Amino acid sequence: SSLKIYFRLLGYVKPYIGMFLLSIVGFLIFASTQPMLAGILKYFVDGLSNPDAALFPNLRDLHLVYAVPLLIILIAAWQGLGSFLGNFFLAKVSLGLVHDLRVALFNKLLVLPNRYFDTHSSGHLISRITFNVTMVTGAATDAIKVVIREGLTVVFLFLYLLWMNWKLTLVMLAILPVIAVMVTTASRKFRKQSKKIQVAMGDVTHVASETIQGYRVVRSFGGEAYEEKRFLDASQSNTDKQLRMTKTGAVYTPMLQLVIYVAMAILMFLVLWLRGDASAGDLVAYITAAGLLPKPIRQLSEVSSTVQRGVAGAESIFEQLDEAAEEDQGTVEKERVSGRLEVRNLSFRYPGTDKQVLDDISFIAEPGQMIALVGRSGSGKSTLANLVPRFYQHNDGKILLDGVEVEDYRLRNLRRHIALVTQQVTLFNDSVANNIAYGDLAGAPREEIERAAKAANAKEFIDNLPQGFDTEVGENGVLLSGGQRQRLAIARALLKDAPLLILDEATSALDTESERHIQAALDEVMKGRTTLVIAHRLSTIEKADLILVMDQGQIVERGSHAELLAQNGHYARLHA
Amino acid sequence: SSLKIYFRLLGYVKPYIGMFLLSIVGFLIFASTQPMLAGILKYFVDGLSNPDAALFPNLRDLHLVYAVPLLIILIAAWQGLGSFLGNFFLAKVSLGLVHDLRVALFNKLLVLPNRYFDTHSSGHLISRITFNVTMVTGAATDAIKVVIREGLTVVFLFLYLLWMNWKLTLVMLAILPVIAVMVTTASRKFRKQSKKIQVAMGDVTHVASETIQGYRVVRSFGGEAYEEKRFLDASQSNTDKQLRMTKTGAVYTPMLQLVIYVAMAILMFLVLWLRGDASAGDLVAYITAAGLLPKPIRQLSEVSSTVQRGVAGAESIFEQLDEAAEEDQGTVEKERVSGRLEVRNLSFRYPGTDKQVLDDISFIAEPGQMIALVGRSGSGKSTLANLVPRFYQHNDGKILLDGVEVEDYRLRNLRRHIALVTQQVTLFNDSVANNIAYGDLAGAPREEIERAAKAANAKEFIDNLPQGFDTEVGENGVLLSGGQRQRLAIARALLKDAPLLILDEATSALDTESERHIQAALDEVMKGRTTLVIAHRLSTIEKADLILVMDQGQIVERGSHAELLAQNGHYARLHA
Ligand SMILES: [Zn+2]
Ligand SMILES: [Zn+2]
Ligand SMILES: [Zn+2]
Ligand SMILES: [Zn+2]
Ligand SMILES: [Zn+2]
Ligand SMILES: [Zn+2]
Repeated sequence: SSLKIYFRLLGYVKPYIGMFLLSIVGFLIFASTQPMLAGILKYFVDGLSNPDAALFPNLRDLHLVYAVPLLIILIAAWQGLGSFLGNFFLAKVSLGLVHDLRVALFNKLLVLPNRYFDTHSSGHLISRITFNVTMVTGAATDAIKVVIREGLTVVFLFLYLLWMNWKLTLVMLAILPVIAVMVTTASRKFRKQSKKIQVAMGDVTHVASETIQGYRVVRSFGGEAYEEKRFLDASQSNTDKQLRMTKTGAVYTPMLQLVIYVAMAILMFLVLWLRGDASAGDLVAYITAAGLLPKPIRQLSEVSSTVQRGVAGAESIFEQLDEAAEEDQGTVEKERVSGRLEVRNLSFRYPGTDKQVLDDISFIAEPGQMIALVGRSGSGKSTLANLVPRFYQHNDGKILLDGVEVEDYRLRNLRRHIALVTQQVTLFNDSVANNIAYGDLAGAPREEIERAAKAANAKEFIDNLPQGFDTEVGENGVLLSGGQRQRLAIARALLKDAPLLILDEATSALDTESERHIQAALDEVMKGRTTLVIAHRLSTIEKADLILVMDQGQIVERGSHAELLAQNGHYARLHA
Repeated sequence: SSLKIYFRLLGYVKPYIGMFLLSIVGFLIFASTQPMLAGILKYFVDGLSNPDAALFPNLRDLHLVYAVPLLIILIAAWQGLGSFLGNFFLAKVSLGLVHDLRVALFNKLLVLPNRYFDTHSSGHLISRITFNVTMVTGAATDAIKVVIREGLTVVFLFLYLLWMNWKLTLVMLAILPVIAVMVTTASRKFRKQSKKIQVAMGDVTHVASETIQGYRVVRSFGGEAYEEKRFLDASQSNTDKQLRMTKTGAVYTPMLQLVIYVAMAILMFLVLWLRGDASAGDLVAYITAAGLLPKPIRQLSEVSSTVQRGVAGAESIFEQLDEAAEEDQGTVEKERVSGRLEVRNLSFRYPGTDKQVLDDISFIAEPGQMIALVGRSGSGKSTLANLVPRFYQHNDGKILLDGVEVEDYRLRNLRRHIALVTQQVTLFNDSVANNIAYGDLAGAPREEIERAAKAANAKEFIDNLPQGFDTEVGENGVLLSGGQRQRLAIARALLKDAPLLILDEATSALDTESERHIQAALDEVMKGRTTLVIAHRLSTIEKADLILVMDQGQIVERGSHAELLAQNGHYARLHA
């Protein structure tokens, strides 16, 4: 939980270096006014005795009665300029870093591997690009402003005190070592407590996420009591840990102030006891300047905890940015491909496991040919179909599309040549038309969109919708039925005319007649495409050119409907 | 965007009223020290002339040389006590309100209607109970601390100035009207800009949510460019709007400080010009106290924007808490029910629509009877089955369970008597056993859990898992296959032995043989339960006692397999 993680933020402050320099200049101006405001008291005291005296004798008329009031205004304006220049330009830099960090994180998500999204929950990932960035940057920005403003102020004040009387200033200098030791001890405590508070807050988020995501299960199978108890315990821990940090700071700041004022007391005793020929105004200015030291130290003490509290978020932000991305070392970029797909001795095991999902799988697909896949509820049908789009990296075997290994193709170009209907249908919260035409096919004419819907036997329900093809499907298509959502997904794939079309159980939520209207229209456009089908209903794959039956990651049988039935094996048992 | 929303927070500060009073007492102590620190300068100046003078003549020996230094220490300790009492106890109250608000929001989610979760996205809801609460409460807490501390400090200082010389203090009093006008104008700007920044931030979250949730669609159908462009535009708007608010504050604070110092300049001119018989120390103390006014006003000016920035979140937090909950005015709470379910002239239309999903539906179910439902990809099969658990409220018709309308049953008791397998399988990120036994059936012996798994034809794959029944399924069961996940859900329902069992397409992701092993075990425990089945495979419902075919929300045919086939209607066409 070191604060060194903040050093990484500097890489994003390079383009804003010039603006940051201006902020320092403004803070310098503001800091310089603080000693000036103390010095004017010297002349004011002298003026009280003799207001007719002239402030400058070598102007050369302006008496203290008018000069001292005038200087007050000028110093105030000078301080105001520094305040605006420092606060405005520093915020420019801060907001720029927020924008850069957010954009970088979002782009990283678009390139991270599927496993990352698989392991982490959506609530985890969204919090990083909406709240963590703001909190981390805000804490750092406040710290920078205080350290620059209060550090300069202290430096200027000490320099002024040293100029007036270096001997007495030594007393104030001796407190600096004491303050440093106290700051060190407090920081050690803050970091430890910050670790604890961090883990507790994460548990709170986890209980909430598990509930806002599986509300239906909680309602139906009970568990409101179980879930409420978990959240209560989690929240209690976070509050207790957070209070523990407050108590430490509530004693930390007062102690340091006491040290300063104890030292100030000593200094005043010396001035009152061992008084020289110094004028009363000289002494008043010195004491006044010393009294302007406690304020900056208090502000620094307060930020000492804020920095230690934002480190946790920075660690997570700078972890996703360092996460490894999908391997895309290929260069080949063909405009179009014939559609021939060949797999040769392909064996895969999910990363972080020891089970061989698939082993020694070989099959050749040619344009205009239909390939069907059947299995036993987990034979690896969905795993093999997710290796062609290179969603998961394969190490053994060779997957070749149009004669070139899928690895040699640039990820974007390869995925452009393949259209896939995943088993889990997912629909954005937008119009039916916008969902049917997303990304590459975006902007397609309405006529083409409607044509694809007709093929998916979707136009009928889409037309009866309240606003036609412009109706909003709702969040994840909740406003639509399960089979209706599946048909919309089929339409999206049909619109993206690609040489290879993969469909993984695209008729699971459709009846026997609606599924027929889809297979009766897919066979008329199968001549210019290579079709891969993974289905459990042994009725839409009878006309497939080649049918592959898998059993525990191995292809046990090959052939067609007639040959497979004649063999009287796994296919014969499954068909019955 | 009024700040009046914060007034609602007061309802949660009632239990912490006592601690809040102590915080005020501490802040009073701290504020009282500020004028004291200025007054000591009067005696210090007098001491410079005559340190042998006694501070108290009526003690009665302690000279200024020792008394003045001693008082400095005592004031510092007094200030320290007030600081701890104010800062610690105020934080106690603040953290308590955070805990209360979070707990209330979580419990509200457990009672909100399904439509709410349906419309709002998970990212929206999770942000309210993790970040918005912290931000809103933190902003209010900082504001309260500053207004209490700086308001008191200003009051004490003005009282001291009035005591020393009321006539001159009038000059400082005249600036108060000017400051008030400036604060009013600035707040009007802040609120308007805060509205704009709020909407922009929401758009940023929305683009992120649509991406962290549909990453697979973005990868497969392109759209990385489309999505990145959207996020960039959204982030640009937020940054620009946020900067607009910074510039206003960067001019707001310096102007107010200039007003104060201009007034201070006038006061000093008067003292220097029209000097009476007042001692130099008296005048020095007065000027010193006046110079302690600019600091508090600056801090108040800074918080003037922070409050206006947290209002947006408070509006959302206090909106969910006001959202209407599910109607649960029933009182009946039976321990067990026979399982007879009767629907009489039930007609439903989803709230906010004009389409009649279902109309004039009547059917009677008895214990030990099997009821099957068939339809045409959206006839309303899933809508009718979600009215028995009272997920959606019905207005026309009567749904009676065991002779009592489902409305008269307490929601918890009614849902305890019904076991449902939804079409969308959802699994928590925990062990297989913990998912199979969740909520009411939690703590069941391992033997019972395994028995249920055997019935769902799940033990076979569960045993072959790395850690057996203790393996973690992963987030939403990603580590498990689709059919495997469905079988786990079936097991959960089987464990929760209930009089009524509803299954909506529980074999969509299963093959013809695995589905047979489930129907061969479900028929042996169907005598003591009432089963409702909504399936598209016309092979597991042939043995159903009554089969109901729906067509656009109306039951068109009734009977059994033989009678329905003889009729040669919708069932005959669908079966083929
Ligand atoms: Zn995560
Ligand atoms: Zn989690
Ligand atoms: Zn699958
Ligand atoms: Zn929402
Ligand atoms: Zn949204
Ligand atoms: Zn349905």
